[PDB]
Amino acid sequence: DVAAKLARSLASTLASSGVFRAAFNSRVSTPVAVQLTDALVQKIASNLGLDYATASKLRKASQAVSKVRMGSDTNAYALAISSALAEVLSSSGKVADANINQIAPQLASGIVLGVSTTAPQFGVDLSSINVNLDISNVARNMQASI
Repeated sequence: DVAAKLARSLASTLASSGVFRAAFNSRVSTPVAVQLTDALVQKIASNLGLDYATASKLRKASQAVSKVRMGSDTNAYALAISSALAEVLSSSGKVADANINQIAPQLASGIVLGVSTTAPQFGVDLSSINVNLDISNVARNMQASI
């Protein structure tokens, strides 16, 4: 399915992002990871211009993150978030084979930007990362993943 392809490629791309790895890793506590994901899905909806109903379903990513055990690696969080988002977007008619190559990098870029605009609310320091460059790299990393 498109959802499986989208989830797998997005997860690999997120795990390659310096911003994403700084926020989601073996040290983040679950309450923080969930609250960060809550804030993040609001940015995803704005960064992708999603309608109100689909936007409401994005919170499934927060529920998925809540089930990840603390101490799990970046890729565990990437997979939890990506599977939830891919399922929502496919089941809501926002992605198909005809446009997955467009949606996938747009979604990954919107997530990296969203994390960069929310992680400092939880004390995550991104000062050592060029966020502009990390977003710039999403396309090449997605090519590698997809």
